[PDB]
Order: sequence, then structure tokens, then C-alpha cells
Amino acid sequence: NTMDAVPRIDHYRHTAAQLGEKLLRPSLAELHDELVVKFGWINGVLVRCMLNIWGVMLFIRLSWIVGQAGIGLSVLVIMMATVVTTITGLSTSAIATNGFVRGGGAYYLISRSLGPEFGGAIGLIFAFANAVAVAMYVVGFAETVVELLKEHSILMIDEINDIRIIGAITVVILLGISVAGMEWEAKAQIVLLVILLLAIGDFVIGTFIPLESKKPKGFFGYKSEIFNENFGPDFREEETFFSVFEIFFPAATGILAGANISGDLADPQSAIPKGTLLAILITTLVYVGIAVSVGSCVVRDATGNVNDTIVTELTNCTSAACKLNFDFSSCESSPCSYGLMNNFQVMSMVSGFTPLISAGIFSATLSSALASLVSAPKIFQALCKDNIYPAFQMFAKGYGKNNEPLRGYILTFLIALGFILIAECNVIAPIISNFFLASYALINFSVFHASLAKSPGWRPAFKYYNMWISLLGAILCCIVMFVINWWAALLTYVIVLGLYIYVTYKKPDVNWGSSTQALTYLNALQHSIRLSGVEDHVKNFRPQCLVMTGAPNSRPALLHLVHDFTKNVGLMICGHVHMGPRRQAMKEMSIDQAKYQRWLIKNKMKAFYAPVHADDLREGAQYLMQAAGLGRMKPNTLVLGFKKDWLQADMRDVDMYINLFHDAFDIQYGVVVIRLKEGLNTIDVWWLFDDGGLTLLIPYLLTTKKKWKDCKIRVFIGGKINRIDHDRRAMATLLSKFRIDFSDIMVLGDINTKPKKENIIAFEEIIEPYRLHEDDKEQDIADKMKEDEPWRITDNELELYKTKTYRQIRLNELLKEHSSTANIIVMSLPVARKGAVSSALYMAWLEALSKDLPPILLVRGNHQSVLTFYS
Amino acid sequence: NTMDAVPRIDHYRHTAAQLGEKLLRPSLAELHDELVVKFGWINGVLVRCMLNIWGVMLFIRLSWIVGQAGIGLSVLVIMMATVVTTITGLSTSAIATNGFVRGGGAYYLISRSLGPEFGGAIGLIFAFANAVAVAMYVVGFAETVVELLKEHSILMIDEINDIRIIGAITVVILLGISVAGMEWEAKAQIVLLVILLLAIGDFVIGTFIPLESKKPKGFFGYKSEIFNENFGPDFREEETFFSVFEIFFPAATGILAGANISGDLADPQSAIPKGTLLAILITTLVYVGIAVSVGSCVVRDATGNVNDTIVTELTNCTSAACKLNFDFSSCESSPCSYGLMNNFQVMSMVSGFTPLISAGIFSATLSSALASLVSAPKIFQALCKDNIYPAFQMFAKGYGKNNEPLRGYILTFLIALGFILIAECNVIAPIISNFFLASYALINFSVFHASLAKSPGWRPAFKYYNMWISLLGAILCCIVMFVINWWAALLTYVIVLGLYIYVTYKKPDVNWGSSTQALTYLNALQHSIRLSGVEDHVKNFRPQCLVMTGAPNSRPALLHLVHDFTKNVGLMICGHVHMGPRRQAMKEMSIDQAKYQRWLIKNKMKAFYAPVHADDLREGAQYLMQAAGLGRMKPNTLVLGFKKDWLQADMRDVDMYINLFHDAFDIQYGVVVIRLKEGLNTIDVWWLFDDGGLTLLIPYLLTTKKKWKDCKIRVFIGGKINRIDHDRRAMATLLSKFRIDFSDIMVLGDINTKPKKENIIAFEEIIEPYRLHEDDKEQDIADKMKEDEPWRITDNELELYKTKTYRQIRLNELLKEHSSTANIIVMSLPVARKGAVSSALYMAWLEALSKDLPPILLVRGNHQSVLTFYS
Ligand SMILES: CCCCNc1cc(C(=O)O)cc(S(N)(=O)=O)c1Oc1ccccc1
Ligand SMILES: CCCCNc1cc(C(=O)O)cc(S(N)(=O)=O)c1Oc1ccccc1
Ligand SMILES: [Cl-]
Ligand SMILES: [Cl-]
Ligand SMILES: [K+]
Ligand SMILES: [K+]
Repeated sequence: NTMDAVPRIDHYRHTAAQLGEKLLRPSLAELHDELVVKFGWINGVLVRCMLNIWGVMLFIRLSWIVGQAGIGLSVLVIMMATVVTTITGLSTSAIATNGFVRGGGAYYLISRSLGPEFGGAIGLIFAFANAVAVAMYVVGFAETVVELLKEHSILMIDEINDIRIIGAITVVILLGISVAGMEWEAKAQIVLLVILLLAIGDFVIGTFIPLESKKPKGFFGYKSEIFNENFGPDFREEETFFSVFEIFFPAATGILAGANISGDLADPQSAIPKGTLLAILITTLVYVGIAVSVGSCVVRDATGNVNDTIVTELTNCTSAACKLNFDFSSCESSPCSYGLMNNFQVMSMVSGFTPLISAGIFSATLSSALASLVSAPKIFQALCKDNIYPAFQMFAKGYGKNNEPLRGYILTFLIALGFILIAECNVIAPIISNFFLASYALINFSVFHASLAKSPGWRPAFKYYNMWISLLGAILCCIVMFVINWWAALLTYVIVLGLYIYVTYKKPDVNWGSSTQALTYLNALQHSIRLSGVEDHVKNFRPQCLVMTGAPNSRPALLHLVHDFTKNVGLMICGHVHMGPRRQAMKEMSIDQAKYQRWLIKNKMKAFYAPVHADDLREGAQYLMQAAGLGRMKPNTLVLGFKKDWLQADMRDVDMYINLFHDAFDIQYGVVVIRLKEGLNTIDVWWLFDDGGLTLLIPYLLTTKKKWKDCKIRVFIGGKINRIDHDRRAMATLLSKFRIDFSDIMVLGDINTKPKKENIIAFEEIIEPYRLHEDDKEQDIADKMKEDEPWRITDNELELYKTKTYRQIRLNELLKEHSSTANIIVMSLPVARKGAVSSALYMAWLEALSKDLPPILLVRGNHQSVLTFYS
Repeated sequence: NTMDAVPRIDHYRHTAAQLGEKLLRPSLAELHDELVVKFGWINGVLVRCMLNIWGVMLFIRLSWIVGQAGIGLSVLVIMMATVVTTITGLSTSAIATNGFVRGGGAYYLISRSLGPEFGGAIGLIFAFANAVAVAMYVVGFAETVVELLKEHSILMIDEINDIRIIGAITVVILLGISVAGMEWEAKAQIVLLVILLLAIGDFVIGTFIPLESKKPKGFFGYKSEIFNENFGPDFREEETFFSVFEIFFPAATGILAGANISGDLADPQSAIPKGTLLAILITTLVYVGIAVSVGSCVVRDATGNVNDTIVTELTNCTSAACKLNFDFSSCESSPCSYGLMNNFQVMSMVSGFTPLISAGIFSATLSSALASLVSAPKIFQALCKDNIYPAFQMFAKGYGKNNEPLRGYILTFLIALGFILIAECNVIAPIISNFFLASYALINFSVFHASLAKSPGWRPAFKYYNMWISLLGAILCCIVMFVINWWAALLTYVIVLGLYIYVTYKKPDVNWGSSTQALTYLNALQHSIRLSGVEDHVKNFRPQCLVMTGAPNSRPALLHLVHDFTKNVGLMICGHVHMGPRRQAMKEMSIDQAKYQRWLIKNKMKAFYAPVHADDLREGAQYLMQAAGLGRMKPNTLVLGFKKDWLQADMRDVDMYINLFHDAFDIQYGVVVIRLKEGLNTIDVWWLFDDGGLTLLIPYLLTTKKKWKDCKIRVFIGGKINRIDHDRRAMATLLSKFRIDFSDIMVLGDINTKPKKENIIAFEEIIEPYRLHEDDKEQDIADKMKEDEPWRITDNELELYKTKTYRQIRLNELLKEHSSTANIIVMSLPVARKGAVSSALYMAWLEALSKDLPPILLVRGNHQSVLTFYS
């Protein structure tokens, strides 16, 4: 409260409201200003990741992959898939150990890492991918059970339909077991893991246990010549190495099935890393070991038959089959019985109890399917909670004591059932495999992008993640999805890009500190730094304007006109000076900053809103002109709206306005004054005095823009009579060397001539309330009144400023007579000597010159060399 | 002078000094502050471009190209080469019509368009390319003359040596005619052009004039069946279409041979466009017309022999040769006499007088060689004048009334002679052809890059150049140089990149308004705009610091320390407040801006120097804090050096320093104070009060950098006794959730305890000269002295600030006892209530706390939520 307090965790909690009644930080103004189920890492992320990786391939098609591709090359396949998977694991660990991750899985990580765009895109893709991987795992189980009940005669319908029936029944059962909370299905996956490990152990023991009954088959029991033969990549008619990797890689996916449970984990940012990485390690070790064992234990082909005798007749027999026995030897002529390349149930028979390995297949398939079916709706409901796609505002309610996406479970069940009864899993497989690849690629790109933008808030807790390995992982994921069904990769990239576009044009109104935001800041900073090293030059001058807008709403069309000759060229800083007590005005600026900056961005005003606190408008603008900008983006021109209200405004205010003029001149700023009717085809430019070229550059830049592109830029000047043609030719060659594509140059000799009586008497009537009438009251009352500036010095300030006023009024008359048909007028701003002219008289000059006309820009330049005709 | 003057061309002339005595612009301060041979376009750029394009191919190898590739495909070849050439012509015209081009050619255009890097690189490449194209043209003439003097028996030596002899003699003659001024060689090219056009006319007339003597040859005189046959692309054993285009394209090059004479043209920016484009038009028309005529007039092969009788025996004769006559019919069996595909002198014989066409070949070759030999040294001497490569500071003197590169002429003559006597022009041809391609590519990229950066000074006088056609031209040049000898294109790209690197690491100290500079500004502006649309978030906070450096030289290691936790992360604005009269201080700021900004860039300080003019340091820094920055790059922290001199400084100055502290607090700025020994392994952080997380973020960012990466970040806090273990565990979990990888957390209970007598008496002695001794002089003298702030209120300001001082001194003692071994110390900055504490007492607090210690950062934060453990 009154005294500063020691730091506590309570200060930084709930980020909007988290126990705010206790441990609330004291504000700087207060000190200064004077007066329900959660899973551990073992059973929540280790078991689930391990149990999701282990699927159909481990027990069915692995003997095939090690049989065709050689042992030394099948291990290469496994190692490449594991490099991709492990690099993605490090990336996921880096993302997960950054903050506290609320709910969902890969979606939440990627979204909160680098923006709702990639977040929503890849989250939707991953939710679909897991929802259908449910169907893939369950139909693998269907193939297993139908093979078992076709080898054992009893069957009900044709295989292509019995698979559908059994898959539908068991996916219904999977929904039932999953929809009943997560303690129950957690224990269910525990018992499935026990069964799976029993199957692995049975295979290992049986592989160490050879027998003569299986001798006719490829089973021989660790014979060295079998290993020597199987090292080679003995392929088949069609399957190439890339196709082999394509077959295997689905077995590599399934990691971060615990990360998808991040919403229900007891302690993320400590369970995700050492659960996912350790699960990948264990599963890869098991794959490699079992592959080398089965390759070293069984042979390619075996004419399994007792009639195949081990008598071993003395023949050449170059094949190493007869090296063990004449049985299962020399069957290459016709398609012999079975073997690694000719059978799949090798895994079953090399082991001991065939049931204890069959149960391995069922447990692996069910466990992987159940893990995917739990993971998909968590991701989906996290995605729907953020309402990136408002169409799915449902699927996020999550009925139950622990938020469980019942609707998400039903939706993923329907999707899985639909893809089961489609029964075309073979053709859909590459699409979904490289959806998984796309998700992994965006995770590694998540880490790389986060490390690329410095972002002091990046700072993850988990080391071992360096940026280049993550970039390599993204590249490898892209290359692998090219390897797997190139056109599927193109389709996946199209889907990603389409969702990206959809989200970036939706622009969900949400902010969670993307790495994209950090990169934006860092990029803008780096280019400002490189600009700071770029020396100035005439033909790279830009009108970079501080515009005393006030509130940017107050003068809209003025803002548009300035934006016209500053869009995509030069700077535009909309300055607004705030007033009054410091404490209240801090909050005033804080809200106006957001409001007006968003208003500019919404209205495509590439401008910069700069609020300052100051005692009055003059020294607030002094603040702005002195300090606004960054590097060589500091303003060089001050833009004002003509203070139309001076006849009614307090004369101190208009004096402040004129001293603003004078300050801008004093600190080497060009001044532009815009007088237009704000209630809401030639550009006429009367640039009678060489301001330095700015009075040319403004209309030319206006002609550059599309709005004024179809409008001539005819020019007027003043010159002595009898030299009219000479002056016009010199003017034409002068600005033809400036490449200002004029349309008609007019030369006026009527300047410096006494204007009509009506106009002079009108100006005298206007100035009468402020000319101080310095006739009587010689010095005492005269000096007493002059103790405040804003009166015109009758005698003193109308001696030569008499002809100054005459030129002003006559110029106004000339703009009436000649340029009244212009779409826009740009004319030299009159300059009065500092202190020599009463501010009232100078404002009267501006009124007299600028009144009753189309839009006017009274441009006076820095008197530098703004334009050039060199190169 | 005193009065503003009408604009005149004299104001913008010579850009440093050009008739400055007459027509000198009046300065804004003055108004405001109170008190020898030149060539026209016909003979300088039209004749030269036309006469350089027309070379060997027109009269020697063109019959070959139209004979092998079909008429409808030879015209396609010519049209593609002309598309490349004409797009480059539009680009060159756009570049040349921008400013006034001093001297040189393509070098000056490209350099002054987009920087000395591409300028010097491509200028050197083009100078070499023209220097050796001299050799190519002259050896073509050598082949012509040796063929003429071998058909006419008299010969001197073997052809491979007679060509060398005649080429050497005639290149010596070419030097002689070129080294004798440009009026003489201009008239020489005039007469060569007359000869060439006579040859063209003779060919046309002879082609309209058929005869029986040439009837046995391919000459038949516009027979329709000959045209119908020749439309097809009847190629040969080896020559493919791409090879054909490779042969032709050297004939397309040679444009901007007048642009290389830009230094000696009477009026560039009006001669270059309508000379180069018209010359390309005329030459392409002549190529196309002569190609179609010779294709429609002669046949592929002709067994030229009177014995070949036109008797026309009644045979099949599918070939259209016999359609005209049995002569020159059916010779395909063996290699028959000659023809389009079997002879080159067809051009000579289809015409009338063979001498009047032979003279055509000699005139074309000599004229092209002479044009190249004039153009190369102009480019070279322009390149050497800018001293981009200081090694060639010679070759630029240019002796003569008109600056003529005598040394350049000699150098190009030596290069041409060397490549003549090498006599390996066939193998070097693709290298030089795609050097020409590279130069054209950089010209089109010149225009595209210039149009890409808005740059109000771009604005060329010549329309018809839109940016996308120039980009297409650059792409086409790149593709064509791939077509011509791919590895030659790779070598050319390597040479370009190498010269680019050499120049960009040389960094010649010169500024001529590159388009690269404009692009740098525009890119930085665009990314600042996109940053302006990026909403704030806690975990994207950056310490973006306004550092009251003063002169950045004054405190170097302080600048380095701030740069350490701001490099590549957050902003760093080195503010310096200037003093005194406005007029002198304007120039002061103007010179200091350049000096200090260059000093920062040189010393790899990615900082921003911000000078302001102000009455005193306090309100200058007020200017800076209120207004510095752009968009969301405004500073959020104020960094000060501890005013070490306060014991000697005027007490008003240190009061100003403390009110600077207070202003920074008032406008919601965190404050960092650095006290280190500026005369010139654990980071200890004692962050006793929850500033909002900045006191953690600073040392962590220090640990991020390489300099401090190997240094622990151990932390100290204060806590009540009997809760030491609880407080330490809570602290550890708190900043482990903040991922600040601490090394040892220490908890101190000795805080809030009365420190030793020696330290308290030392502090009392220090504060004695300013405690105002408010014992006597009850109110009158007391209030009179208190009419100025900087004295300590003895009675009032030492009631509870007594225990404040006690904590300050005891904390100092503790830093001595514990953290004196640190490499750096970061501690909470004490905050005093505004106006409640005398500024002298607060400065004494800072002295007492910070004295006699390693580098200290007294960090006090905004009291916002700088750190977070969410995501
Ligand atoms: C992203 C992976 C989705 C699951 N698909 C899958 C998983 C595993 C495994 O073991 O995890 C093995 C294979 S497989 N038959 O070896 O290619 C798989 O492909 C299938 C499975 C059945 C139907 C169609 C395709
Ligand atoms: C960049 C072009 C340099 C000049 N080389 C050149 C010009 C012309 C032409 O007519 O301007 C025609 C040919 S050619 N024989 O048709 O390919 C040329 O190639 C040569 C010539 C002679 C020796 C070796 C190569
Ligand atoms: Cl996965
Ligand atoms: Cl050229
Ligand atoms: K799997
Ligand atoms: K040529």
C-alpha cells in the first residue's frame, strides 16, 4: 500500500485476476506521487507417448520392412524417422517449457508461440489428422482380427465387410471407454501397456528359443549366415527405399500424445520434455533392437514344408538358406510358402505363445487408437475456446467436473467411423502422414522463429534446443513430406496456406504475445538501425511531416490531404498535445494512444500518432519538433491547419499559433499550412519565392498518387514586365530540368500593385479590433497595452508592412481571378520577421491571402536545396 | 539578401559552387531571425549506336543463321534479341533522363542510380567487355581480309598468323584514328556509315536483280518455292536453336555506345533516349528485312556448276531446288559446292558489285571496333574519377582540351592487342557476350529498383519505362546468359558478386543519392508502420532505453554496459541536451549529429543519437522522454549515469538531476542508474522491492549476451527471520517459474537493522553541508533559506527518513560484505516521495548506497508486469 513490499509470486498471478486481494503490488504512482484430475509424467506423458508410437507396424509389417530393406538399411530408415521425430521432440520441449500451458496440445503450444494464424491453421490440421488416425489404428486392429478369424475358419461376411463391422463395433467401444473420464482410460492404457510389454518379452524369449517345428519356416534362431545375408537390401518388384520409408514413418508418429494432454497434466514444462524425449528414446531403441533381431533370426523366403528335407544334397546353392539346412532352401523359382518377404505373421511365430503376441497386436492397435482419440478433441476444444474459427463455437463447452470435450469426442468418433466405413485407408494414408509432418514442421519452425526474434520473454526452461537444429527439423519435415507422395505434400501446403490466409484476413481480436510480434519489432528496429547509417542527399529528400492534427478525428480531410503527399513517401506523425493535470492526462494519453492508433490503422492511414503532455499547445509542439522521430526519421516539416476560428478564438491562442509558426521556422523546419472546407482539373502552384523547392515537391508528389494522377500541375510566377517571355522561358527550362511535368506556365506582372479599394477596406475592417490605434496615449497607456504582445503596432508595424499587406491582398485577388477553378492551390507561405510583426497582423495576412478559395497549401520550405537536376 | 527573391535557376546550380556570386538564395535565417566539343543526337548517339550494332554478323554469318534456322524462326531469334535489347534501351533511357549526367556511360548511369557498389562492379565489367569487344570486331575484320586475300591467291603466312598480323596493324591504326580527338573519329564513323549504307543498298538492288551467272549458285531472285522451303528450321548435325541464338546475340549488343559518350554529348537526357531507341529500331528493321530477303532469295545448298543443267529430267525431286531449275538440285548426297548452309560469302554474291559489299564488311567491322574502343576508356575514366578502386587512380587524368582518357585509350589498346594475339576469340566469346548481358541486367534492375523505392527525387523525364518491364528485362538477361554457356553465366555472377563484396567492404566515402539509400529509408518506414499495428504484450516487453549520455564520448563504458542489455533487444537512444543561443546551437547540433552518429556506427553501437536544444538539462530530457521514438519505439526506461561529481557540482545542478529522476517516475518510466569506475564470476542481483520485474530482466539479458554468458546470476532477497527457508523456497519457485536460471539464492535478515557507528557518522558528515540545521531561526530565516529547494529539512525530513537512511547505509554495508566480489551488481533503486524528501537527501541516499563497489545498476521499474510465467 503506502510502503513498497517485498516481491511475491502473488504479484504476477492470473494476469488479469488471480488472488488479487492478497499480495497486490503497490503502483508506482502510490509510492511516488505526493498526497480436477491431474496426471504425473510417468502415467500422463511417458506411457501415452510410448503407447501411441507403438502401433500396427511394430507387430505386423516390421518383419516385412526388415526383410526387404536390409538390416543395415532398415536401421537407417528407423534412424531417419527418429531424427525427424526427436528434433520435433526437442522443439516441442522448448515450446512447452516456456510458460504455463493451459489446455490443448500442439495447438496451444504453436499458437501461443507464433500467433493465432499458424496456431489455428496447424491446430485444425492436427485435430483432423488425429481424428482420422483413430480410424487408421482401429482398421489396423480390424485387419488383425479378421486375419485371426480367417485363419481360424469361422467368418461372418466377406473380409472387406467383416473388417468394417468389427472396426465399427470396436471404435464404438473405444468411444465408450474414452468418454467415461480419463482415470478409467488411463488405467486402461496402463493395462494395454502391460499386455504390449508382455508381447515384446515373449517375442524376445521365443527368438532366443529355436525349435525344429518352426525350422521349415524362416525361423532359425540367430544364425550368423542369416544375418550376413539379410544385411543386404533385397527389395521386390515395386517397393523402393523411399516407398519403404513411406511405409515405416507412420510408426514414427504419435509423439506429443502426452503434450495433447497438457491441459490435464499435473505439471507441464517438466512432464512434457522428459516424457516425450524419453518415450521417443525407448520406442526407437525397441524398434531398432527388434528389427535387427528378427532380421538376424529369420530368412527372406521359406518353402515351409516338412517334405523340404535338411538332407542337404551336395549342390552349389549359392543362397545361404541351405547353409542352415536343406529345408526352406531354393524356393525362388515359384512363389514359395512364406517368410519375411512372403508373410506377415512371422512376428507371431518366431515368438512363443502365438496368443501372447496376437494380444500384442490388439493391445498396440487399441492403445494407439485410444491415445489419438483422446488427443484429438483436446486439441479441437482448445482451438475452439480461442474462437479462431467462430463457426465451431461449439465443441468447446466440455461437460464434466474436469473439462472434457464431450462434443469433441463425438465429432472425432463420427469422423473415425466415417473413415472406417469408407474403408479406403490405403489411399488416404499419405495425406494424413504428411499432415503429421506439417504439424511437426510448424513446431520446429515455432522454435526457430522464436529464437530468431530476440524477445526477452522467450527464454525457455529446457536447454538442448538450439535454433539451427530446429530449422533443420523443419526442412527435414518438408523434404520428408515431399518424399511421401509429393502431390499429397502440395495439397497439404495448399491447405496450410489457405487456413493461414483465412485466419490472417479474419484477424481474431486476441493477443497472446506471438513470436511474430517480436519479429516485427526486431525487424523494424534493425532497419531503423541501418537507416541511421545512411547519409543524406538532395535527391533522396522526403517530406516527413509532423502534423499538428490534435485529435486525428478532428480534421479528417486535412489528414487525408497530408497523407496524400506522404503515403509511401516520407513520414507522417500526427501530433496531439494533451492538457491539464499530469496524473489524469497519463491515463488520457494511454487510452487515446490505443484508440487513435487503431483508428489510423483501420482507415489505412500510414501515419504515426504522437501524444505529448504539456502546459500549452506551443511548448507541446516544441517537445514534438525537438524530439519526435528516430534516427533520420525525425520530422523536417511542420504541417498546420489554418486556425479558421481566430476571429472568435482567444487572442492569446492565435498568438500561440503564430509563435508556433515562428518556432518551426527557428528550428529549421519547413511549414505547410492547409486551409480547406472541412465540413465536406489542374493543380495550380503559385510559388513566387524560392523556398528551396518544397512548394514544387508537394504538388508533384500529389500528382504521383492515383487520386491526383489525372490532374495537370500548371504553374504561376511573378516577373517584371517587358521581360515576360524571358522569364517564362527561364521558368520552363528551370523546372524542365527539374522534370516537373508542367502544363502551362503563367507569368504575372500585376503583383506589387495596389489592389482595389473594396479589398483594402475589408482588410482594414478585419484588422481594426487589433491595430491598437497607436495615435493617442503616447507612451504610458501605449506601453501598458503593449506589455502583452497580441496587438498590432499601428504606426510601427504598418510602414513597410503596408506594402507587405498590399501584396498579400492583391495576391488573394489574383488567386480569385486566375486559380479559383483549381482542384488544389499551393502557394508560398509569407514569412514575417520574428518580433517585427505583431502575430495578429501576421494571422491577418494569412486570412487575407487564403480566404474564399479552393484547398490551399501555404508552403514555405527550409530554404535548403530540396530539388536538384543533377544525378 | 534582406528580402526574399523570385526563384531562379542560379539558386540550384553547381550543387557546391556554380556561379554562387549571382543568384544566391537568401537563407531562412536571413529572412526570419530578428537583427569543349559537343555532339548532337544525330552524330553523337544515333550514328554511334547504329554503327556499333552493325558488325560481323550482318554481312558474314547472317546468311548462315537464316539458312539453318528458318525464316520464321530466324526472325524469332532476332525478335528475342531485340526484346532484350529494347527493354534495356528503355531502362537506359529512363536512367539517363533523370539528372544531368557528367561523364562516362553505363557506369555513371548505374552508379548514380543505385550506388557505388553495383556502379563500380558493373562499370569495371563493362569497360573490360568493350575493351575486348574491340579485339572481337577487329579479328572479325581480320578474318574478312584474310578470306579476301586467300580467295585472291597472294598470301604472306599461314591464315592463323596472317589474321594476327593484319589485326595488329589495323588495331594500331584504330588507336591512331581514335587517339586524335573525337571530331576526327566522328567524321571517320560518318564516312564508314556512308560506306555501310551503300553496301546495304547494293545488296538490296542486287537481290532485286537476278542473273544466270549466279543461277548455278543458291541465288535465284525471290522465288516463292524457295521462300516456302526456307521457312523451315533445317538445322545441321550440331547447331541447335539455342546455339543459333548464342551466335546471333553478339550482333544485338553494342547499344548505348552513344550513352558511353554521354560525357561529350551536347545535351544528354534528350539525346540518349531518342538516339538509342531509334537506333535499335532501325537496326532491328534492317536485320529482319535483310534476313527475310536473303532467305527468300537463296536456297540451302547448291552444287554450283555449269555442268549442273536446268534440263530438268522428269524425276520425283521432292526438294524444291529443281522447281527453279535442274541446276543446284539434288546435291545432298556428298557435300556440294556451297549455299546458305555451305557458304558464308553469299552476302557478297547475291548483291551487285562484290567490292561494294566487301567494303560493307570492312566498314561494319572497323566502325563497331572503333565505337567500342572509344566507349571503353570513357567508362573506365569515369569509374577511376570516383576512385572506387584506388589502385586505378591513374587512367583518369584525361589530357587534352576536352578530357580524353589517353591512358584509357592505351590500356584498352593493349587489352585488345593481347586478345588479338591470343587468337582464341571463339572460346572467349560467351564470357564477353554475357558480360554485356550482365551490364544490361543491372541497367534494367537499376530502373526497377529506382521505381521500387518511391524516392521523390526519382521522377525521370522519359516515360514508357514501367517498372515491371524493367524487371522482366533483368530476368530475361539472366535467362539469356544461362542460355549462352551456362558456366560462363556462373563465372559472370561470381565476378559480379566478388566485385560487389570488394566495394561494399571498401565503402568508398562518397554520396550521390543511390536508390539503395531510398530503399533503405522506405523499408525501415514500412516496418515501422507494421510495428505501429502490433499490440503490446507482457512477454514481448523490451527494455528500450533513453540514455542521458550527454556526448556519447563522455561515458564510453557506461554506453557499452547499456548497449549490452539492449543490443539486438530493445532500443537505445543516446540523448544529448545542448545549451545556449538557438542560432549557434543549431549548427552545434548539425555537426554533432553527423559526428556522433558516425562514431556510434563505426564502433558497432546499435544506438540512436538524439540531440535537443533546451534551456537546461532537465527540460531537454523532458523533451526527449515526452517525444523521442516513433510508434511503439518510444523509450520506456530512462538510464542515467550516477552524477559522481555532486560533492563538487553546483547544488542546483544536482537538484536538477534529482528532479530528472522524479520526472522519469512521473511519466511512467522505469529508471536505471549506472555507477561504475569509468576511467577504465557472478552477477549479483539484490532486488529487494518488486519493481515489476525489470531488475530481473536486466541481468538476465546481460547473461544472454556472449560477454556475460559465462557468469552466474545468483540472487539475494530480504525476509523476516524464522521464515528464511520458506522465503527462499518461495523465491526459488517464483523465479524458476520466471525461468531465470539462478545459481544461489541468499536471504538476508540483517536488513532493517541499525548499521555501525562509523558508517552512520560518515553519512552524517557527508550530509552536514546541506541539512540546513533547522534548529535556530524558527521561521523567518528558515523559510527564507527554504525559498530555494536544495537543502535538507533537518527536523522534518529526518523523522521516518531516519530509518530510510538507516536501511540505505546498512544495505551498502551488506553489498560490501556479500556482493563485493561480483562482476556486476543490480539492486532496487530507492524511491522517495515527490517533494517529501530534499533532493540533496535523496542524492545522499544514492551516494551512501552505491559507494565503493563494483559496477552497480540501481534499477527501478515501471511497476507494470514486465515478467510473466504464462504463455
Ligand atoms: C500418421 C500415422 C497414422 C496411422 N497409420 C499407421 C500407423 C502405424 C503405426 O504402427 O503407428 C503403421 C502404419 S503402416 N500400415 O505400417 O503403414 C500406419 O499406416 C496405416 C495403417 C492402417 C491403415 C492405413 C495406413
Ligand atoms: C558482345 C559481342 C562482342 C563482339 N562479337 C561479335 C559481334 C558480332 C556483331 O555482328 O556485332 C557478331 C559476332 S559472331 N561472329 O556472329 O558471333 C560476334 O562474335 C565474335 C566475333 C568475332 C570473334 C569472336 C566472336
Ligand atoms: Cl504426432
Ligand atoms: Cl552494349
Ligand atoms: K504410432
Ligand atoms: K554489335
